[PDB]
Amino acid sequence: STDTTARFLWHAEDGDVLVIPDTVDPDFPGYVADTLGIDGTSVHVERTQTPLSEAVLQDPEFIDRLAAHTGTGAGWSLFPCVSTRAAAQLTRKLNVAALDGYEFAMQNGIDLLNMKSTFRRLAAGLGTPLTDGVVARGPAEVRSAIQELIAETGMVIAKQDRSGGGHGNIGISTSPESSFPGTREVLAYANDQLDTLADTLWSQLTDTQNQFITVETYHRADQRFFFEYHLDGDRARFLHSSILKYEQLPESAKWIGLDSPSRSEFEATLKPAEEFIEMIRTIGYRGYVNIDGIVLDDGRVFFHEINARWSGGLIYHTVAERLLGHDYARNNFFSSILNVVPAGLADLLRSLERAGVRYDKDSGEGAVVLGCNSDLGPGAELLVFSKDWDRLTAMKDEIATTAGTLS
Amino acid sequence: SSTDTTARFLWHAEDGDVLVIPDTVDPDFPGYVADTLGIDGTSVHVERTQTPLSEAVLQDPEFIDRLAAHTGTGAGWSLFPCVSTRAAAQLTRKLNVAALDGYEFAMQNGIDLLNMKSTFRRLAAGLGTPLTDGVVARGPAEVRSAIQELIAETGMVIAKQDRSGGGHGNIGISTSPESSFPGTREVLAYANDQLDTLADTLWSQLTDTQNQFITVETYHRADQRFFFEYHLDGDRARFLHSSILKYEQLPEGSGGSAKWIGLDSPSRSEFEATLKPAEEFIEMIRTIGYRGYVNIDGIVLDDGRVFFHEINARWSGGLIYHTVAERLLGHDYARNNFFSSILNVVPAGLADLLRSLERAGVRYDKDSGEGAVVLGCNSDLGPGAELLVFSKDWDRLTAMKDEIATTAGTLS
Ligand SMILES: Nc1ncnc2c1ncn2[C@@H]1O[C@H](COP(=O)(O)OP(=O)(O)NP(=O)(O)O)[C@@H](O)[C@H]1O
Ligand SMILES: Nc1ncnc2c1ncn2[C@@H]1O[C@H](COP(=O)(O)OP(=O)(O)NP(=O)(O)O)[C@@H](O)[C@H]1O
Ligand SMILES: Nc1ncnc2c1ncn2[C@@H]1O[C@H](COP(=O)(O)O)[C@@H](O)[C@H]1O
Repeated sequence: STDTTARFLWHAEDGDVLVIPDTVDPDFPGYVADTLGIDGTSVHVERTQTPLSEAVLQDPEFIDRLAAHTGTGAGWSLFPCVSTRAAAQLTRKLNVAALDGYEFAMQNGIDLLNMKSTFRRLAAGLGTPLTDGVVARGPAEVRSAIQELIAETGMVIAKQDRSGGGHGNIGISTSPESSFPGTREVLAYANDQLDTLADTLWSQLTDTQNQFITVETYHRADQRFFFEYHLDGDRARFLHSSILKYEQLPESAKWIGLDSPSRSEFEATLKPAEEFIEMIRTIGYRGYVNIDGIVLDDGRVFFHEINARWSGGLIYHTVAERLLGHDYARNNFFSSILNVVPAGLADLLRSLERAGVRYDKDSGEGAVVLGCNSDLGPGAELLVFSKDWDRLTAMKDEIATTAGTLS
Repeated sequence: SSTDTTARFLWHAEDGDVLVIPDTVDPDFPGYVADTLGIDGTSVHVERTQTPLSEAVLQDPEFIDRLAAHTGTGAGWSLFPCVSTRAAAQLTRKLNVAALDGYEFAMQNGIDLLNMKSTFRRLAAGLGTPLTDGVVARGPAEVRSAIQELIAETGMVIAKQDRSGGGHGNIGISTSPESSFPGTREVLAYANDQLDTLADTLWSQLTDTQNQFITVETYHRADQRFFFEYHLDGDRARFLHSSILKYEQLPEGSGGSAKWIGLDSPSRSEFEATLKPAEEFIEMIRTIGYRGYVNIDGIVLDDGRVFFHEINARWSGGLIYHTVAERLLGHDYARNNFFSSILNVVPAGLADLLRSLERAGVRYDKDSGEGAVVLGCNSDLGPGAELLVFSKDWDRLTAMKDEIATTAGTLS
């Protein structure tokens, strides 16, 4: 059915392999490879019918599947989303390019990072800015932390320690007309019931491996942004910045898309995030990492986490650079729609044509398909380009009109 | 009415200080220390708590008030905590005492993220710090394949609790009895046909709710078992001392574990391959932001290889040794001096213990800066009473030691 993984096909060059647990719209590779201007027939897709997990990566059936392509391993490398211990061993076993930071990974190092607990710890000691927070160690400590952090704003967040996308986050409100981007539920504050309120907070966001909870002052932000980086033994190249776009608030806020150069890239954001990033470079992580953060109306800057993995808009950025150019951000803007009424790639391309906004190499304007049927923003996932923000906004509203969204 | 293991830290005391102990001090022991030290004894007080120094007590309103009574308005005062927990940092605030350096780091129990064995394997492996082959084991099957792969090189694997200390969480695995395992509690023979339950025996006993990691490593025989202690501030990571870790000598018996019995300081393990890597590792943890005392353990191989085992963001053991050394012989004491502790003297009343040294001819002579001093009269630090011996000469100091063992007996 779904093709939420097909999107990573845009990372592809001649000779490459993609691995998906999903399906591909039969047309989606040729289309992607025609757009990317590469030899479709020189590009492979190896499907599993079960999720892409550690067990798979260790599984030699799985392993020899890849060894068919890599054969000797010479001139082959692995391009993992999460530089896991199995992923390193997979480079070991295939005789493939050694993973960078191999040893950090072999000690499951990339899993200390990708904890919200580790983040605050690291950012307190370093001085990187943080909302007032507590790394909760149990329901008792969860109860106190809300009794204090509720007061500045009337708003508080509770994050499961290992999690992504805003999925392990519950908010705490003193006002039903407060909206919480990056939460799942939102529960109302209640002085007379907080022992019970931290209970439901404990049981829902802790398990056997995760016994730390974070609880922060939630702040209403004027800019919800993040920065994605690439790391090696020499440097951390700043890759890009984007905007976490939310909605579901009419008078809780679900994620809906990403937007191109963030309107948030000054020193007070770049410099503290860059310093933190390098310290992580120092402790060993080799690869892509991104740092979430906000900017407030008054001006205070805050950071939430690093995820040592593909930001999830890395694909957006790759696409832009492969279509528009290394420096694309200077004169271009991209933006992403989800919940587009899904359909065949053919039926998708026609509405984009019927709307007048299909990607068009001449202008550098228009939209491309990253999935006809995905779960991430359940719908078809599009990416749209424009030298002009206002044009981009019209083009999207057309794709609404012509192709159809779901509410 | 029991152990005085806490009483050793009276030797940090200066004028007007307060030491907090859950313990029992020989009622003569304070005055002996201040005396030997030269402090105004009636200035230093000792506040006995009837419970361990738990986070709840640091937060106990009566405990803090009883601390306020001495701290006054905080002005002049600082906290001198072994472990900069969160409750520690919060104490300095409600007593108006000077802020704990690294406050925010502490406020996030950073200290606790450090101090995990798994953490150390991770950071060092990322940094480059020499490690022994090993694995952060997420479960018992992992433990199985680790013991299976890691047993060969030396025939000895070690297995440790993620958050523990004093060699209490380390379980040895041996393919031969006649294995000496410094830094472990028990040693188990590795059979092939019982590597199954081996692995789940270790898993079940070295984990709990809050710990789902077990460290598994190649255990090496070693020319020297050392560590280096540092002090940390915003400006500099500060080298304090190096020290030799002394473990029990087993009569080549089918027992494996060698208990820890003492500490020799001006160590013979300070060169390029131990210092500089350790240096690099310690600076980064200053980058991440720990503030205070920390130490890094390590071994040097018969063939000259080096490996580091862990850091502890807290007082090492030998910090009181080093301290007292500084206070009695001076800052740059390691140039011309040596010291060595003892853990297993027959415990005794202070007067008697002081008789023995005199009888042995080695009670610390202020005039010559030579001889021994009591650190506790009945401590459970390993064995029993703890003493610390000084000399400008290595052989003389040893000769003083067995004099003491002859004179005051030992619990071996
Ligand atoms: N776990 C511990 N065991 C024993 N003593 C401890 C422990 N943790 C802290 N202490 C003692 O607690 C005291 C902390 O010092 P504190 O109570 O703040 O006043 P002070 O520093 O001694 N006096 P001053 O700094 O000169 O004004 C020191 O005596 C430490 O030795
Ligand atoms: N893999 C190993 N190979 C060889 N010797 C080891 C190994 N691991 C530990 N040791 C030795 O055993 C001791 C055990 O201490 P360690 O492994 O650092 O944990 P620990 O008990 O927490 N140390 P500490 O808290 O300072 O008492 C070390 O000081 C070394 O002497
Ligand atoms: N833990 C994971 N989370 C998300 N995607 C994953 C994960 N593991 C594997 N994948 C998929 O497998 C590829 C990268 O593998 P990995 O490095 O294990 O994330 C991408 O196609 C991902 O969609």
